[PDB]
Amino acid sequence: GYTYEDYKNTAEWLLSHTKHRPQVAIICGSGLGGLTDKLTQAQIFDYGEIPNFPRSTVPGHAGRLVFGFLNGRACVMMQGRFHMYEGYPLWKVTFPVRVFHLLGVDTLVVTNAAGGLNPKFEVGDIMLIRDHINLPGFSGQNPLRGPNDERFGDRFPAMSDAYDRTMRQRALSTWKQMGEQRELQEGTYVMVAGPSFETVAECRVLQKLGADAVGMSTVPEVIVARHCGLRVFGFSLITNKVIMDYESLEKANHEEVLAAGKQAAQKLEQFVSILMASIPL
Amino acid sequence: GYTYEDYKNTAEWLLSHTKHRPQVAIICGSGLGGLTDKLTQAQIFDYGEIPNFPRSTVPGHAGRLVFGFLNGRACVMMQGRFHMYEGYPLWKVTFPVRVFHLLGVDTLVVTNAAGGLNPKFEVGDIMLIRDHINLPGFSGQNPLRGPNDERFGDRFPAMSDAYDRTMRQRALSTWKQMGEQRELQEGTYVMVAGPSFETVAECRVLQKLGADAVGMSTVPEVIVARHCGLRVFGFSLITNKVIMDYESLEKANHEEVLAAGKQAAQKLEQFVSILMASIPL
Amino acid sequence: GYTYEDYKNTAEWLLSHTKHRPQVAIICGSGLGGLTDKLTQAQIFDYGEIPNFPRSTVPGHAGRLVFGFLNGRACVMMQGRFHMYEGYPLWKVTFPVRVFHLLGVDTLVVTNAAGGLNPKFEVGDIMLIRDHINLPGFSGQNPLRGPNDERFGDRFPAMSDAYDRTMRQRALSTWKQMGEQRELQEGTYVMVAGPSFETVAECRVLQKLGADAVGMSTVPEVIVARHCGLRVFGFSLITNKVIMDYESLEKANHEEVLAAGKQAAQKLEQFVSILMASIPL
Ligand SMILES: O=c1[nH]cnc2c(Sc3cccc(Oc4c(F)c(F)c(F)c(F)c4F)c3/C=C/P(=O)(O)O)c[nH]c12
Ligand SMILES: O=c1[nH]cnc2c(Sc3cccc(Oc4c(F)c(F)c(F)c(F)c4F)c3/C=C/P(=O)(O)O)c[nH]c12
Ligand SMILES: O=c1[nH]cnc2c(Sc3cccc(Oc4c(F)c(F)c(F)c(F)c4F)c3/C=C/P(=O)(O)O)c[nH]c12
Ligand code: NA
Ligand code: NA
Ligand code: NA
Repeated sequence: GYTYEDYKNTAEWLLSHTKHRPQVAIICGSGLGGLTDKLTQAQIFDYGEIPNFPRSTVPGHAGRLVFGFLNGRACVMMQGRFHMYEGYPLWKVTFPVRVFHLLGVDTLVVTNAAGGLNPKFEVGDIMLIRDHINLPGFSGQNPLRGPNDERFGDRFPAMSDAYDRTMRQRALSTWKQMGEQRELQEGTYVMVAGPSFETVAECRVLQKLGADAVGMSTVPEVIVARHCGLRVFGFSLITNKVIMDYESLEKANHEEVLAAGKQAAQKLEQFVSILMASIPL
Repeated sequence: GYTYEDYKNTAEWLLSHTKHRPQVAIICGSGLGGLTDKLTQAQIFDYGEIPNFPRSTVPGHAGRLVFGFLNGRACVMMQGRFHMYEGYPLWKVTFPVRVFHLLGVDTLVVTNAAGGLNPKFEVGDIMLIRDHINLPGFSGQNPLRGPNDERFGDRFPAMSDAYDRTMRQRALSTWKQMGEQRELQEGTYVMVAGPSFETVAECRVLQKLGADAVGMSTVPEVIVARHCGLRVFGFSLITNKVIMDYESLEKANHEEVLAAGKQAAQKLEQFVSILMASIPL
Repeated sequence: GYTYEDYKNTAEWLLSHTKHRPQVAIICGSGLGGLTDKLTQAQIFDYGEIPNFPRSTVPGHAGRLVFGFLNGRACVMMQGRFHMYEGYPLWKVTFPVRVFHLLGVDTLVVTNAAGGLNPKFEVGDIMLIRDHINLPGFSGQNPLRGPNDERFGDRFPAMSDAYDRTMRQRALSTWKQMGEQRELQEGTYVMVAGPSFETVAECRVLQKLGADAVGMSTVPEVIVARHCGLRVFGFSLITNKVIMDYESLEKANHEEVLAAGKQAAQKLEQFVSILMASIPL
């Protein structure tokens, strides 16, 4: 739906309107977006102001790019992200990631909320993403579907190495270098489209396929980032333990997700700020 | 594709054209639709007569709403239902369920044919639906995809409690209260899009994911029903045992499905009639 | 997107423009398409020249039908095939198969490249397709989706018998009747949409579902072939072993796929030429 010149046009317009030249793109998950308050020399653009940039549908909170410095790194932050369940085609969801590349961004940090499928996980845990299962991708919902532009990347990119080995180590280390009672989790994120929450039978399916966490975002952005050669790091805030048996009378709800998001707020701003120092130049 | 005012407009037109005020919506599976003959004060509307109502594609049998009384309950019955495989988007397939809600319907009974994946199941068995696996949903084929209307329900409804506990018990009981040689089955229904029948490798996949029965309907209607707060009960007529090995020279066919449907006809009209008395007011 | 008269119009135009009356359709996988050089009385049509025929997107190699004789059989060969990942809807991908039927073709041979999921498989192996797993099909990406035309086939065709028993035997035999050090493999092909290569977690999923090989084609053509009653035989050239662990520093690439394709070239031209003699009349 976008031409190469649409991305270039959007990129140049952003370059013309900020002296900020970002290196790291950060995509904040639902209610982990207070992290814009830690930026310095913060310059804000509402999505509506940016050519070709999809406008958000959520009336409560309209999204924005915030350019700034986080702990030494020249950052662009996406507050309010796009999801399949809102009805965006994946070429709109992942439109920002290609703009970031053309701004000169070389690293993407992606964060999300997720339900715990791994029994060991607890509400409030952070799981680093070692790998993903792209269920939409298997069926044709891949953001690379359509003509490939060699200026962005190959027709057939690999994803076996999607989540940077170096950054995962340098994040386990960084987590030791704090006084955290609870250990830092690591695992496979499965993307489902949503927006409804899984049945018990569905949760059992996702456990058997070997997923540790389930969410409704991230994987499309990761594929497009890797397609054009960005280094990728990400993690999940476990907001809830997915109901895996028919005895329980507890039900997943977005209130849970927000609540866990407010509790983990300070911890996450800290973790992501310190991590900037571990990203090369 | 529909606005809130399209559903309201359709609802009011139906209210203006019948004195019937239904409480229970019943969606009859392929050849379980003789059950309209058990209604009293039956008033029939062809889909074509009803504003905004998708017309059926099947030339042989065009669908209709029948309003009437079944065993004390004010019912609306859907004879002829929509399937993904016919090329309807899921917002058309599940358009009726939202109209039912606005008519004042508070309960949905959904019935379907299905192939047996559980080896214990036999042709002619009835399986109550305890749970579903929404394979289309994982990939983006969820009827809630798009802008959410708070007047219908939440952005992120749970489905872990989709199939009413009370009604499943009150249906096992009701089945005892008859002279049935064969025991009443209970299990997970997996929706696939069809319209072609599964390979042996596919059948093995669906067994490993933990499905008991496989069909091509129902799950989208259930999600939209739950989204706007209807109580949901359903079951499958097992029409065939899915070929699970390469030795067999038997092939699934729609003739099997119809045939099993004619045999189970009297049993199903009876079962669903008696069940009306167990639905609250 | 096509009417019955579009296929008939394309068929008749091909009949009007060649005296060749083909019996066997062959769809050549990526770089197994030198096999057009073994035809005799070869008559070539570029896709662009053929009414209603999708034009290829690949600038390097534009596709063509080659009518000719291979080892006694009146053949039509498709060099350059369509894939979901290029953005074709499945009714375009499988448009040729319906034209073949109306030309009088009664047999389809389909070949593809694939990644090895079965640990026993080695780069350069040939796997006969006993069965498939249609992951896109489960979610709604089935080329039969939409109104069914009884002139092509049934609304609800079976696929449990998709890959001809007789031809698989007559191909194992044919392989003995050569001096091949390496044994001929047999297994389940899983179709995924691509075009990106699987993660380790994804590879593990496809192993657990019981797939031996993974590719991005073939299954839609097979379904439409069976729908209109063609006999179907096919195999995969194993071009690579899918990365199934996080230790490895090897990554799948399309260069691997091409390379394996050049090595297996002579072996495959031979195998498919000899197989013609085993196809009835
Ligand atoms: O058990 C589970 N199954 C499947 N998925 C999940 C998720 S993810 C998720 C679920 C519901 C709402 C969510 O977020 C919003 C929001 F997007 C809203 F717009 C909103 F208004 C809100 F209140 C939310 F909670 C998110 C986050 C989305 P992210 O962008 O971080 O990937 C958490 N738990 C589960
Ligand atoms: O092994 C199996 N695999 C996968 N699916 C199944 C089903 S479901 C199904 C399969 C073929 C035709 C069917 O029904 C029609 C019809 F819809 C027709 F229009 C028609 F003309 C006819 F003859 C049928 F049998 C249905 C019912 C559909 P329902 O609405 O009850 O959910 C039964 N067995 C299997
Ligand atoms: O581990 C794996 N995972 C998933 N899939 C595979 C495949 S299939 C495949 C992967 C990449 C490119 C491919 O082929 C082209 C091409 F289609 C091109 F257009 C091209 F230019 C080229 F260089 C190729 F290699 C094909 C063949 C396609 P076929 O039509 O034979 O089914 C091989 N290995 C794996
Ligand atoms: Na351009
Ligand atoms: Na309106
Ligand atoms: Na016509």
